[PDB]
Amino acid sequence: PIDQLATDSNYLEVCYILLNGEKPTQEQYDEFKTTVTRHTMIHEQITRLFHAFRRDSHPMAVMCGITGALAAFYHDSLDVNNPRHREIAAFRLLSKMPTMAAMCYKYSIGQPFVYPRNDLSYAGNFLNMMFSTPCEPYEVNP
Amino acid sequence: ADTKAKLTLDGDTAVELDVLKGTLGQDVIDIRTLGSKGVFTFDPGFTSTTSCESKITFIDGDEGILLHRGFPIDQLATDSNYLEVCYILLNGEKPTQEQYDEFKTTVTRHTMIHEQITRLFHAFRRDSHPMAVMCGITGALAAFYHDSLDVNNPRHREIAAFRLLSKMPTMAAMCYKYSIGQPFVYPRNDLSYAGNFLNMMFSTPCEPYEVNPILERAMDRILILHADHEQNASTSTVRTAGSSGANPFACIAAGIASLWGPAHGGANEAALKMLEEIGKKENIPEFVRRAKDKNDSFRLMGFGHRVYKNYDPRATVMRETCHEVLKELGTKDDLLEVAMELENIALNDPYFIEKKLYPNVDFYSGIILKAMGIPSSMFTVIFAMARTVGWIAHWSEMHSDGMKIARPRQLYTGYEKRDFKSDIKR
Amino acid sequence: ADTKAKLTLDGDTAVELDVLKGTLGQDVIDIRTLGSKGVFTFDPGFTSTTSCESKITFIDGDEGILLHRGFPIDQLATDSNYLEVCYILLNGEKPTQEQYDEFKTTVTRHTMIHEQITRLFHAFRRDSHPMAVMCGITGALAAFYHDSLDVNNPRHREIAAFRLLSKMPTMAAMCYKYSIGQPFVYPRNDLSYAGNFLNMMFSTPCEPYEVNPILERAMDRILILHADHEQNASTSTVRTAGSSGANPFACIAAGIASLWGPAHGGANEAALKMLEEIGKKENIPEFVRRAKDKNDSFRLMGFGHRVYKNYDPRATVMRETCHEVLKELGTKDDLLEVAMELENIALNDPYFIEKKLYPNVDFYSGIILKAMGIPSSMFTVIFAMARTVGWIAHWSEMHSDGMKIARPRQLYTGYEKRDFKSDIKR
Ligand SMILES: CC(C)(COP(=O)(O)OP(=O)(O)OC[C@H]1O[C@@H](n2cnc3c(N)ncnc32)[C@H](O)[C@@H]1OP(=O)(O)O)[C@@H](O)C(=O)NCCC(=O)NCCSCC(=O)O
Ligand SMILES: CC(C)(COP(=O)(O)OP(=O)(O)OC[C@H]1O[C@@H](n2cnc3c(N)ncnc32)[C@H](O)[C@@H]1OP(=O)(O)O)[C@@H](O)C(=O)NCCC(=O)NCCSCC(=O)O
Ligand SMILES: CC(C)(COP(=O)(O)OP(=O)(O)OC[C@H]1O[C@@H](n2cnc3c(N)ncnc32)[C@H](O)[C@@H]1OP(=O)(O)O)[C@@H](O)C(=O)NCCC(=O)NCCSCC(=O)O
Repeated sequence: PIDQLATDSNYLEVCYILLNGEKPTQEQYDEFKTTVTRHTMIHEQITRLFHAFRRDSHPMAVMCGITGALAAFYHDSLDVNNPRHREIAAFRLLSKMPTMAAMCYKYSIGQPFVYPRNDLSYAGNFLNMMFSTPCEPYEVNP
Repeated sequence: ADTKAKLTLDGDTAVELDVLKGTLGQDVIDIRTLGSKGVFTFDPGFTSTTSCESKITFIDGDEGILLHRGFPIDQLATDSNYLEVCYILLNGEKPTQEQYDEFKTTVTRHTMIHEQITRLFHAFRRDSHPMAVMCGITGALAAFYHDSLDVNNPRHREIAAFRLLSKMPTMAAMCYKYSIGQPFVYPRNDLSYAGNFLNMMFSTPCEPYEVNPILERAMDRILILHADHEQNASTSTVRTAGSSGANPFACIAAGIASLWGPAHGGANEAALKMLEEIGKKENIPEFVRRAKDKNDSFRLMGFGHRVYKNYDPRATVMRETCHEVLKELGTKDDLLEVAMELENIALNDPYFIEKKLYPNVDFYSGIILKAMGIPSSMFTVIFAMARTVGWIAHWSEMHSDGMKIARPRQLYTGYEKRDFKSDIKR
Repeated sequence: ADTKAKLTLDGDTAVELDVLKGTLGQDVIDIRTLGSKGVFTFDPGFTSTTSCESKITFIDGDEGILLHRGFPIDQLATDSNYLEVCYILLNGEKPTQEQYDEFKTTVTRHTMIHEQITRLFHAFRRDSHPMAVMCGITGALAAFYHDSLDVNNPRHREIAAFRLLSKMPTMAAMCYKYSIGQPFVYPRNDLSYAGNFLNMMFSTPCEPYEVNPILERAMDRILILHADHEQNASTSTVRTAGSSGANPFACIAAGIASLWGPAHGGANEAALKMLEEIGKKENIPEFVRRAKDKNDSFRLMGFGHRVYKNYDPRATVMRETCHEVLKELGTKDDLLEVAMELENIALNDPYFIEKKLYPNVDFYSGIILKAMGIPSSMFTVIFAMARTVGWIAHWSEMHSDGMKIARPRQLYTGYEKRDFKSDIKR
């Protein structure tokens, strides 16, 4: 049920369940999580893209724009057939979507971009990339 | 407070005029009524005209008095920090503790400049004077802060100011980092206002820069002694413009260029480097380079001052600070021997002694900044930076007045209505 | 010399002040040295103080008279052209085909803007207001064209003067293009000042642009009609900014920001909204803004003026052109005939007759412009672009008078000296 999942789980655990079909063990979860964390940063070139939109555009149109443009930066794995292609491709989305999501807000309000932090949690890592500045140590409220 | 009763004027008819008085200063004659009576005074330069009423800063040029809201500068410099002075200068009274926190915490809250604005610096050439970049970035903030450009609204002023007050140093640092080719440095919410500057001025992403409290207090003071200076060219420009509708950012960008005009003049130019060029402990000592003095541009080099007669009050704390920091920056000073020299040549020479080219507050400020490895190009910027709190004030106080705006009259002496008939056909 | 022989400032000893006389208009009382005799006037408003002596433009309010270098604005705006006019204001006389042809040469051969400044345009946001961007740019001019900034070398002054004259059109049309996402257009020597500016505003690489004969003339006329308006607030900013030494461009930027000035509030353009936002006889007026206008909501659309008493000597011809213009375009006007109805209102609506809200040139210019396919956020920009030669001529004047340094006095009504004691921290 969703209710249980919401109160008794964290987002990633749910991605796994939603993606794999069963509750993750411990060693299996680490594999899943550690990976997601491994590829959160988006290519510098991609970043130059945000910068080609006007700050005054709806951060939602920038989202459909940056995402509908990743193909041109990940030429290789665009072949739906290959089983590992899906394998990787997904993780890329799953991993980088929040990074991209945060960035749109930082572009919209005029603040600098914030790189993912490997220590924070998935969710904490978001609020981090959403609100921190290079001016004061942002602390996430659990 | 005697003949302040009233007066009268008359070439063909008499008009009863009053004689106003200040809490300090001379006696003025309210001619505010003669405009109607069809009477107009002629006074280029506002040479015998009082343009306004101010409760901000008092100067007694002939007796070396400088009060900011009544508080002498000297005390303020030694007994206060820059921000506390901005508040006093902006609010009218010493800040309590809880009130100061409010003021400070805010200033700290909005120090970062919009990323888009940043892309601007990058459109200038690195080789341009960091002072032209300052008048350029500032005269361009309007396009990034469209909303609050309406001088009327009381909160508009409210915010607008804080933006300037907060971001000017950030912008100031950046210009130096752009000029020398180093990366930009974001403000740090822990450091002090002054420390935060030296931080954004010199740190790199390669080594943890530590601020020397000594060097900081000096900047702190360099700053305070520059917060504001009563009515003058740059301040008058600011007030005028503001009165002419124009937005605060433009007003500040106009003031900033007014505080750069003397620097670039030619006779001054050939004399600015003149000093900052030849100093080989053979020249200055036997008044060699000082043997040349046609194009003076002295105050531009920290000599004398239009207002003050014998000495610039703001020059004491700085002369002492100047010494201290030199003692602090230890023995690395050699060229700055001519420093020890120039003062000696300014106090012991007739000419100077007679034309009163007395080291003003900038003579020593320059020595400090130099002692700090800061290039000359950055001098007028830091001054303009510190001076902005003053410009807001006057600007603000000019609004809160009533500002029946101002359309100065001209005494036309050109041609007399004549017919036109183009002698051309192109 | 009518009802004024020799006036007497009466303190306790009779002070006779010599009355000076202008060639046109009111003569004045002298008061320059008063200060040198501890006697200062008080006039926060400069409505009775004659800032300066001039010879460029003459305006007789009541009479609705405006002359440029002696010539009636009417004749100029009909038989001359912006360039000849430009030449005139700047040189005091009408050119000879040779003076005019040489002038026209020097001008067109500098209408190109440094490409680095184009890079500067892209740094600015796409949603920025033309006027705003316009300032952002002008102000940044002193950072590139750094040789024509020697404000006191007549060799460097005419340089900038010409530069500002050649480039303003180029810049303004780049403010437009930029705001609408079309590529910037290059000057065209083989074009008249107005025809080229029309071209640069509207031409597209997709095909050659055809400059309509009537539109070309109608524009020039707008240019001519805004070239100068005597000592207003903007020229007072350009005059006051320049007195402190500020480089040419710095002042012009000020005159641009200031010009924009009285227009930035929630109901400054919010009024200038249902002017173009709505185009229909019975909607905008029809029992609408009979009370829908709130703060200024008058003096912004082109109704009334603080200089002229009954009418605008410039509106006279501007109107004559709307006719020629609306007529011409045809399929670009008849809908825009909610003017006669607006115009009409002003003429007979009591609220207007009582407020002297008569239609002015900016109204007829607004119409013509709102007709050429020019947006309202580009009206002032075009009005500033033109007022530039006016600003330029004034600044070059004040610098001939010996750079009249505007350093007024103040009336101090703040605290007398009081010791400073601070118990806080931070
Ligand atoms: C296929 C991938 C491993 C690499 O694809 P990618 O799109 O180039 O990832 P990316 O562009 O974000 O990362 C490129 C580089 O940046 C590194 N990187 C990116 N973000 C981070 C980060 N937040 N912290 C540290 N390193 C990072 C990433 O580790 C790689 O460095 P290296 O090759 O030295 O390990 C990844 O997309 C993925 O999720 N793979 C899982 C699916 C799969 O079958 N992978 C095969 C190897 S098993 C992967 C694993 O267990 O980590
Ligand atoms: C009106 C303002 C609050 C905001 O205007 P602004 O020009 O957008 O400031 P800004 O662009 O530098 O800041 C935009 C964002 O960056 C943040 N920011 C900027 N610099 C820093 C910094 N050094 N450290 C942390 N955050 C920063 C700023 O806090 C804001 O984030 P958020 O909305 O989440 O709090 C400010 O200009 C100001 O000084 N206001 C005081 C005047 C006033 O009447 N303010 C009304 C609210 S009371 C303000 C207060 O007490 O802080
Ligand atoms: C110091 C100056 C010489 C240069 O200042 P600048 O701002 O760096 O140059 P600029 O931005 O005006 O660009 C003008 C240059 O591009 C050329 N140029 C600009 N627009 C055009 C155009 N539409 N078609 C052809 N050439 C053009 C122009 O001929 C000039 O070349 P040159 O080196 O021979 O003068 C300055 O005085 C100036 O060029 N014009 C100001 C007025 C003036 O006094 N000019 C000197 C006499 S020009 C004689 C003439 O060509 O009629």
